[PDB]
Amino acid sequence: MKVSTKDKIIESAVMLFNQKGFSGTSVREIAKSADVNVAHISYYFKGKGGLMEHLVSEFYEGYSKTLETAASNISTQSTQEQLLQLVFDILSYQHNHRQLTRFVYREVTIDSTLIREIMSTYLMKEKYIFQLIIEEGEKQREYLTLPLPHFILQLKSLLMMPYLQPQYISEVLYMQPHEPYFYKMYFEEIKIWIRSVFRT
Amino acid sequence: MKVSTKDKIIESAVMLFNQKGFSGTSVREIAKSADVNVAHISYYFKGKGGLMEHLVSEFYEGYSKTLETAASNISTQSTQEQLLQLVFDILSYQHNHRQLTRFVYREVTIDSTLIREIMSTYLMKEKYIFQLIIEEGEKQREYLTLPLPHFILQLKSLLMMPYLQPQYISEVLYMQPHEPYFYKMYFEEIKIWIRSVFRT
Repeated sequence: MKVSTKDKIIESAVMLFNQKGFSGTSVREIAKSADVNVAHISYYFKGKGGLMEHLVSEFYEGYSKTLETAASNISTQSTQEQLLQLVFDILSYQHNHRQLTRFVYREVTIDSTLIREIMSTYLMKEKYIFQLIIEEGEKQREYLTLPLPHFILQLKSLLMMPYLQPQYISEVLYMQPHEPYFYKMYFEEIKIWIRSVFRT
Repeated sequence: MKVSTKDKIIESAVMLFNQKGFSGTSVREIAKSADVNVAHISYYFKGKGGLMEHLVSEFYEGYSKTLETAASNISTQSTQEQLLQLVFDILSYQHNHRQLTRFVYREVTIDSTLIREIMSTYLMKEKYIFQLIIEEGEKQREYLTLPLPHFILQLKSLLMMPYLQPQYISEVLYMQPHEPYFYKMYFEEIKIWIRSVFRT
């Protein structure tokens, strides 16, 4: 029904952290845009850094939920249709949090013990799930034509492009540079790519 | 010999725009770090936005110089060793301006008529040079196994990774996440990639 004061603060911090930078916005502007007293921010978050760490911690835990539920489907089906489901889920998760996603990938500062540690956690988990998926892929004659870290780097870099230089994506779907990003359309393009690096 | 006052200002703006954001730093902090009066900044650059546009205009014109001198070698040799030279030049240019490069690719704001127009220029030039290189590539039985916008998107996204999530690059060279970025090492990895999307 009604949005909690803590949620109002978060919603507002995402929107301004994404517009100006982290160092660009202040607790005061965040409060005024959330129509709450400044005291609420310090009470729930300690301050700007702590508000950032909450936003970054939230993003990566939502991201690794998609990873974990791909681990919980290693049975269901073939490992390439497995992988396509996980790519689809990330493209969708990225878009559903697009303001948060853009900020997390671009924010110029970041680095903050806690954040260096949130990131390390997600990367070890991401690495591990992709071996599992690729391992049971070899309990069937579906094999990567790439080492695993090579595959992950090209995947991760393609997944980030919508939030950095989307125009190149517009160009491959339209030979035009300024069409809006539709992630379901992009998925088709990544799928073709994924298919081209499996051999039977 | 001695660094010009205008250069002192630029050097300082690059270093702080890269540390905090654009909206994070002020003309006052830029002046103090350059040991020049604030008046010099307004005189040469109008202000923070105008200083940014100078830094972004400089980055892309240095980038398209590497593109233009690859156009001026369509004669010299084979189009894949052509392409490898251009990739090498960009990796090197990116690193030689690494503080500038990181800021240009990550800065959360940007967009400013002028900048929307600097970007459009470079992208049309980049697109055009890559057709030339790939066209004379077909006056010899060296062909892309990818459409041209697909090739450019994957190349451009691999070229940007050192300034966004370098750890994935460390992992492919070392199976370790925190080694320093050596662009000459990365070039070898992109070269293998480039080779895998040409057919004879």
